[PDB]
Amino acid sequence: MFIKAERLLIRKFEFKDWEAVHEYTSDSDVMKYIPEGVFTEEDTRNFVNKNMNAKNFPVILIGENILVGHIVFHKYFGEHTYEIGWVFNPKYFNKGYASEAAQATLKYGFKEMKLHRIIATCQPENTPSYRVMEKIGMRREGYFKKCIPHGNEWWDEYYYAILEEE
Amino acid sequence: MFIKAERLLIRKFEFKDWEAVHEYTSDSDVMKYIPEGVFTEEDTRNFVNKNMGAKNFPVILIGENILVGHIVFHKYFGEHTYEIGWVFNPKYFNKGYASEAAQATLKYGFKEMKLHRIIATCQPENTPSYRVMEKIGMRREGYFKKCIPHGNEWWDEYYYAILEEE
Ligand SMILES: CC(C)(COP(=O)(O)OP(=O)(O)OC[C@H]1O[C@@H](n2cnc3c(N)ncnc32)[C@H](O)[C@@H]1OP(=O)(O)O)[C@@H](O)C(=O)NCCC(=O)NCCS
Repeated sequence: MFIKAERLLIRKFEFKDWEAVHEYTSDSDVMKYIPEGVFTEEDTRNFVNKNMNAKNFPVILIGENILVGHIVFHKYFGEHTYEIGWVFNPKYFNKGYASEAAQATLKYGFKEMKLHRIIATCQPENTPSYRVMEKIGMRREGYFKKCIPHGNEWWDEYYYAILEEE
Repeated sequence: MFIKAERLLIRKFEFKDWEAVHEYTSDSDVMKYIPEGVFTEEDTRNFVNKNMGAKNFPVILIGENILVGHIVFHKYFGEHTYEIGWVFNPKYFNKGYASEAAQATLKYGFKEMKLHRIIATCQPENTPSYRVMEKIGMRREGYFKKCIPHGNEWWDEYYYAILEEE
């Protein structure tokens, strides 16, 4: 997959990417909702290596050629419905890179891959996540209570969707 | 070669081109798949001087008058079969310049030089390179496993070709 957006591009991982990924995958605040939790350096290398059946795609600032996060994008229901997500370096929080990248991924999915539907989920506590989802045109279709086991707790989930027709 | 395309021209090197070439030949991301790896300033000067006679030809943006890369074009098998390649400045990637220049070179080779065949090679990992090959009409004819010695490592190679009839 290769997508060119306005300030950024989305491409497949290269091994050298791991260092920039580790800047945020080692961050307990960034990784708060990821079930695997924070990554060691070895974890981040294995993550990058596994995604070179790729489901995660780095987001690169064009010009500076700096890795600012990654897009999660994979089959969800048949081959017609995919799931999208993202993890970004909090350094760039105010720049709106997530919404740009996510929107460009929706465009690719619908226009180029001819998908029917794309979904995303997040915890109700993850305000920045569902705010991006809303900004790129996704609708909240579900609010599932105590549905996800996370350690010794059950977490809730908002479920968002967007159709190709939208 | 003097070749005019839509947005660019290809000509032979002048010595003062070396500084613009050095901008990318000193870049280790640019020269990752190039056997030499990164050039020193003396390496770039030597390269430009050697190709003033010529197997490498700068690509100049018309109007802006900016050297954005070079085309590799030289005899491969007798005088009837040539090899083509390309090395460009990352500031100008993903605008279609390499493909535009390489398309124009093929046309010159077949129409004006009356060549029979033109080939190109690259590593399978070098996605933009084989995408140029495909875009300009070349066919993948080979996939050679562990054939290229790079240090004490062995790389794979894709082999592409295009014929006069195509
Ligand atoms: C190969 C090179 C000359 C291409 O230059 P360029 O002007 O960006 O090439 P173009 O814009 O004409 O085409 C590049 C194609 O690759 C695609 N591309 C670029 N990066 C990509 C990536 N990481 N993954 C998938 N596709 C990619 C582009 O989308 C484009 O295809 P498209 O037009 O169908 O979308 C340039 O990347 C380069 O100089 N590389 C370093 C030197 C090198 O390795 N030379 C080749 C040795 S064989």
